Amino acid sequence: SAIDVVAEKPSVRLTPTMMLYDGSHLLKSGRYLQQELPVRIAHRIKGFRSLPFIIGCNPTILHVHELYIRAFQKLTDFPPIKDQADEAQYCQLVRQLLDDHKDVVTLLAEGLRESRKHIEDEKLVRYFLDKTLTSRLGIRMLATHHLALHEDKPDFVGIICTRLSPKKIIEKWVDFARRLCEHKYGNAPRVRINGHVAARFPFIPMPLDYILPELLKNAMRATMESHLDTPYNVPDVVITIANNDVDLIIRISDRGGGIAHKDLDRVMDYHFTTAGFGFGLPTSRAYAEYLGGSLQLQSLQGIGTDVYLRLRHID
Amino acid sequence: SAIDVVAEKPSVRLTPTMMLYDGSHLLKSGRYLQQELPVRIAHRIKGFRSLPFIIGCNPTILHVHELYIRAFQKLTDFPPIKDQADEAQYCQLVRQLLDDHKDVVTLLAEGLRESRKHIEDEKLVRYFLDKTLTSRLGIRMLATHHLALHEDKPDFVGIICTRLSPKKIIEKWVDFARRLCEHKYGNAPRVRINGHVAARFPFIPMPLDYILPELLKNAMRATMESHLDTPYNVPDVVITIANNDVDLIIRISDRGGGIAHKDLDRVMDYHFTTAGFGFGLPTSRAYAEYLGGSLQLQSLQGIGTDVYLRLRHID
Ligand SMILES: Nc1ncnc2c1ncn2[C@@H]1O[C@H](COP(=O)(O)OP(=O)(O)O)[C@@H](O)[C@H]1O
Ligand SMILES: Nc1ncnc2c1ncn2[C@@H]1O[C@H](COP(=O)(O)OP(=O)(O)O)[C@@H](O)[C@H]1O
Ligand SMILES: COc1c(F)c(F)cc(-c2c(C(=O)O)sc3cc(F)ccc23)c1F
Ligand SMILES: COc1c(F)c(F)cc(-c2c(C(=O)O)sc3cc(F)ccc23)c1F
Ligand SMILES: [K+]
Ligand SMILES: [K+]
Ligand SMILES: [Mg+2]
Ligand SMILES: [Mg+2]
Repeated sequence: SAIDVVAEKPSVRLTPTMMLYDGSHLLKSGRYLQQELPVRIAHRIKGFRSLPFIIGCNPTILHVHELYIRAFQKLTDFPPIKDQADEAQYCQLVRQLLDDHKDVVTLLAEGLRESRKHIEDEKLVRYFLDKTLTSRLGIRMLATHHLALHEDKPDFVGIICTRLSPKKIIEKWVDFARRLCEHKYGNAPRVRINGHVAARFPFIPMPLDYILPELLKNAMRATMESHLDTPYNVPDVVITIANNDVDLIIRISDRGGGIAHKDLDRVMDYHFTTAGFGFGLPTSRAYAEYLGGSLQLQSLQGIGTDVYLRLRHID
Repeated sequence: SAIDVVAEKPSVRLTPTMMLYDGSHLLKSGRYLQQELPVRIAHRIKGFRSLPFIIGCNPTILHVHELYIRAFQKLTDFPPIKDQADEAQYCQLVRQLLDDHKDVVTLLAEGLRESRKHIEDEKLVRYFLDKTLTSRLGIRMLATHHLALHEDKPDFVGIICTRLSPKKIIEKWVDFARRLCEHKYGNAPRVRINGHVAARFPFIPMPLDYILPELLKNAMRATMESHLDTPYNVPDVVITIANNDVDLIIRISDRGGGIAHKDLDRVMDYHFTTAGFGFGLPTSRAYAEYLGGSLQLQSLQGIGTDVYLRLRHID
């Protein structure tokens, strides 16, 4: 019954600009998390109680539901943070929860894959995954930021990098994606980065750390699958960075044949794949829209695809 | 898995005009029911599988869900009707199902009453009850009509009365409602019937048999509750019948104080009551709209309420 009571509370949202602005600040941050996390968690548990019956009964969905109830119990059992010793122990609980739930997206994807087909309105699944995954991103950002306030890392204020270079973060994920792709196909497309390659601004890397490898793996696979006769010489994937006062734009352009007309209306659905998870595109778009940006696709059937990632700047 | 297969089939709808138009017709009717009933039932079972998890888990909701699966099993186990002896036994199954499920509305109302409060979007409950109760009405009409084709009742073709008198059916339910009301309050309002009191036309009485006592019990209770100082002399409930080529209109006008402005936006919700079931108004409106008509309310706060029941004629 505690879930219904806590879910009726508002929810004080923290904007990345508020996050940017002795150890007294650690106690105020700890107390904010103590009051905020159970409220966000209770809304998500209410979302699990509302899922279509045949889906809620799935053993994997039930397991994630139990994990989330257990997380609510541990957080609500923690006594109010009064001093530094209390805040240090609360950090341990936050680390444990971050670790215990690192594979939640995989569990949700597999628990929903077959059960999803036995319901009358599949759009409930899109709403549920969008709400759950974006709240999970927001929760993981608040939790990781609080922990990182205990570090003395240059160019960082918690998880906010004060001098983020989009070129360097893109390069980090290009090297990761090229290695996965070379392991499966024997080669990977070269990536050229152009535009505002020297841009540097305050930014939270965490959402880029999910979106970028997802969009890079897609562009590289499409390129390899459409050039099977010449895997040793495939067209480059071209990334353009456009930086302005309102937003950061990253366009990832490939020559991997495009997204077919018959598939275009389904690529943004969870579980849809032409391979195998089918989560990269709908999750990337939900994450981007949650942070005030967008993910837009331009398909040139027979040639390739342009993917546009737009993320807002920190005021 | 048989439910998902049968739910993908279309559904041949029977219009009351088709119903109006040796015993060969009994075998054709039996075979129609044999193919039609499991299709309608499979869609309703899919609706139960899609209900919010906390509702689907309710013991009473689970019981109705089990009853409906068992009904699907018995109907799908029945071998194809080839002769008169097969059709006679199928009639026994239809009587048993009509009897086993006579209290379904009560079970659904009580299984949904508390569980309803623990979900994020209560409008799913309105859609579910509207879809389930109207399909149940349609199924009970098809089943009762087939059985009544075995009777030789004057002025009837199955459940279709060829010379239905709205005044006589209104009077039948006025006597029933006045008795319930006199038992609780010591008196009941007199009912005057005016308008097309001599009208006679082909019509199916069954939906009037649900709607009329529901609207009569409401008008009588409102009248008694707003005249507690003079229960021996309360204003009459006035019913007007308007018959034309397109529809039959029955207006039930009372002087029971009206429906308050603060309640008006909730009276059409299932479970809403100022007493105690809270199903009479939303069920009556779902039934009327299902048959091509409507139920409209006009409230005169401080004076009384006019309820307008409109039902289409049989072409
Ligand atoms: N750059 C791209 N070029 C061509 N097709 C693409 C591209 N990105 C995505 N797609 C198509 O969209 C589908 C869904 O992508 P995604 O959600 O990442 O799932 P997955 O990668 O598991 O298939 C892919 O299977 C593929 O058919
Ligand atoms: N004729 C009427 N006059 C005044 N109030 C009415 C009338 N009919 C219905 N109501 C109001 O609408 C509510 C809902 O009616 P209904 O769905 O029949 O449920 P119940 O009869 O169980 O209360 C009633 O409790 C009452 O407040
Ligand atoms: C989708 O919303 C929920 C939720 F309902 C929940 F019960 C737990 C978590 C959650 C983590 C995660 O699912 O990955 S990590 C983490 C770190 C914390 F300190 C507190 C909570 C969490 C969450 F996101
Ligand atoms: C809401 O739709 C359903 C349903 F899913 C179901 F399983 C059974 C019935 C049902 C009756 C009832 O619920 O009252 S009576 C009856 C007589 C029959 F011959 C065949 C079926 C029924 C029904 F309506
Ligand atoms: K997809
Ligand atoms: K009501
Ligand atoms: Mg992908
Ligand atoms: Mg009533």
